[PDB]
Amino acid sequence: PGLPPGPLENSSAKLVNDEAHPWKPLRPGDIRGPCPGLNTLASHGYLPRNGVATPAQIINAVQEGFNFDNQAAIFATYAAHLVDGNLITDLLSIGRKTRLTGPDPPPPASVGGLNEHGTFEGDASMTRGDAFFGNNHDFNETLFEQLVDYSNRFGGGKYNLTVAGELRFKRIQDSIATNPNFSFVDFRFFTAYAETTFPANLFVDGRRDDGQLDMDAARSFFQFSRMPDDFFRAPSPRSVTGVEVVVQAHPMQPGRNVGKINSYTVDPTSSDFSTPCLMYEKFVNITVKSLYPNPTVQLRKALNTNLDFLFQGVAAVCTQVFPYG
Ligand code: HEM
Ligand SMILES: *[C@@H]1O[C@H](CO)[C@@H](O)[C@H](O)[C@H]1NC(C)=O
Ligand SMILES: *[C@@H]1O[C@H](CO)[C@@H](O)[C@H](O)[C@H]1NC(C)=O
Ligand SMILES: *[C@@H]1O[C@H](CO)[C@@H](O)[C@H](O)[C@H]1NC(C)=O
Ligand SMILES: [Mg+2]
Repeated sequence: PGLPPGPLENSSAKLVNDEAHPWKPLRPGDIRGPCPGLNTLASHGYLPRNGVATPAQIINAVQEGFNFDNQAAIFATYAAHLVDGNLITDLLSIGRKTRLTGPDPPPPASVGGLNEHGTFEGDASMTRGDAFFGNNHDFNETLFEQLVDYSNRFGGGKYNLTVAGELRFKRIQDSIATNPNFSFVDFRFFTAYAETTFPANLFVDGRRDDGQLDMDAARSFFQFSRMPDDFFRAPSPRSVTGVEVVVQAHPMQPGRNVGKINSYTVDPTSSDFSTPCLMYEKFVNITVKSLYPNPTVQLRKALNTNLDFLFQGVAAVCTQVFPYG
């Protein structure tokens, strides 16, 4: 494993849809997944265009192409790699499971790519459906039209944090009413709120950086993995700034439906925004450990290295935990 890249030496706004990074359509076999950010980076060649990359490639791409901040890039990338990537080959698919990540570790590890439900990906996504409905990764036109509708009703036609606050809650209520397996606890509880800020913070041209995303740009990223022509990245590093506005609109407790629709039951063992270090500890002690309960020597070494890297991204002042000693 390579060391996590450091922050950008020069984090100014600049043209990122440039001659060295043209958009190209998918070739047969090219993988795209539930993340429009990574999808766009792959479709512009900031990441390998086949959608399989190393963690260091992913961190460099999100920083260079979008100005995602270093700590957020490290946390998200190593969390995804630990639960969805191949720790021996250092490869992660940004979408479906593929033999391109190499020989698989033993069960119960899945190495299922970012499409794997319940590890990183989860319910109440904005433009992707819940896994229970058949497809947790492809762009959904009905769901995007609802994002456009909420942008028209709360953002004057643009997506901003006010729209994020309303749409986030709508998608939660929709999942409670229709997905008997809806889960909204721990890691997904955090990412569901965080990801609603990214279109306002990172898909808005950095020469404006006004938090107002137009629907042409929104469709370009969410559906076609394509930067607008002449797109300038954000003018400074960021990730979740403004997530407080989304939470404040409709504060929620972590929980899940319990096998039936309209059965949302709070989980008092879940972490929440008052316990960010618990989210990290449960991710390592329960999610990662459940995939790798008794690893052999080479896997244990790779796990420990990637867990050290994950810890570098932990933003709360937290204590590191060591599931393999
Ligand atoms: C740094 C590494 C990253 C990783 C590992 C990652 C991974 C993911 C995954 C697995 C999802 C699916 C969560 C869900 O079920 O909705 C997701 C969603 C999302 N990501 Fe990323 N991502 C990263 C960076 C970024 C960046 C840099 C951007 C923007 C420039 C971005 C924008 C988004 C958005 C907007 C969503 C929500 C999609 C939706 O709900 O319709 N991500 N990401
Ligand atoms: C998209 O989402 C809508 C609304 O949840 C759902 O009815 C539909 O089956 C999904 N799939 C496609 C391919 O549109
Ligand atoms: C979103 O846009 C609406 C309409 O322009 C505005 O009232 C609201 O303050 C905006 N929210 C932001 C910028 O967070
Ligand atoms: C995680 O495991 C460590 C021991 O490795 C323990 O000290 C810590 O309390 C655990 N955290 C949880 C279960 O949240
Ligand atoms: Mg999802």
